[PDB]
Amino acid sequence: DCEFGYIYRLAQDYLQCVLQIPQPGSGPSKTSRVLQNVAFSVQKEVEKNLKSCLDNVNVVSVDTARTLFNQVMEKEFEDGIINWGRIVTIFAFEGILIKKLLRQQIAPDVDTYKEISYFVAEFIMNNTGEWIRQNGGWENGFVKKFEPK
Ligand SMILES: *CCC(=O)N1CCC[C@@H]1c1ccccc1
Repeated sequence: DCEFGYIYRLAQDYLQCVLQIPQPGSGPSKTSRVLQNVAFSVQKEVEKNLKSCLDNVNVVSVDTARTLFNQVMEKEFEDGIINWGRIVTIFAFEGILIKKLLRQQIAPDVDTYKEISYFVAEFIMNNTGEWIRQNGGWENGFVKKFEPK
């Protein structure tokens, strides 16, 4: 579950949750279901904490969203420590980017969420995939930590 396909589906499911368009095909997994609740809570918190910065920028295109994602993500992981709360922050931030793009993207495209999901899955896989596998993946690591007791 640390491979690209699995993480891309998590990132895509989260953007569909934010855009209020869940896919009517099979329905999100147990992992996705737990992640959507935790990531949405962090997203509301980050939206409040980053309000002065977010107002300062207009997310006019996917390249702008990528630049903002890299600047937040580069500082979130610079001390080299990886933990599940930091990984939830990646999804929370992609949710903020898709909201900002929906309102501010100059040339709207219905596939924009798939492009943001791809670069989010690339970041998670390249920067944290090794750590995720060693810590039980999504099913024996993440879900065990964040599912209800
Ligand atoms: C929070 C720092 C800030 O004001 N800005 C504006 C330009 C880039 C940066 C930013 C980073 C993350 C979210 C929003 C803005």
